[PDB]
Amino acid sequence: AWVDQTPRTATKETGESLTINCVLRDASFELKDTGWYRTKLGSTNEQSISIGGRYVETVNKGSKSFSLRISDLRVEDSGTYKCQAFYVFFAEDVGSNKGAIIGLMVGGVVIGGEKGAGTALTVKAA
Repeated sequence: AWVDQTPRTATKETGESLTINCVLRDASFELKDTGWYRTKLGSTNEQSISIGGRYVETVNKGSKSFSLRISDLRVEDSGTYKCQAFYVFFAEDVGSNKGAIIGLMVGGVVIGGEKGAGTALTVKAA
């Protein structure tokens, strides 16, 4: 499995919008949930993005794809954005274990996460 995140880089004018697309590729498991994150330019810590307002998400579990559209971009939006696909697998299913471990549910079910490679956004001054 891997998550294919596009575009890898983007430059936008202030006021415009950005769509980022992610698809969970080569995965035997289903897309159970999604997450979005960003790291502001000149910062090192990644914060989560709450869906709503300027951030609208579209999820198609059938094709294991998901997208985020960020509207009304400003300079302070510049930074790196990442998506994460969440899923489940059994403790001994080694084929499914290469993602991060998010939790462990009793009954031997592990919660896994695969992140996209990132989108580096530059939004230009007005």
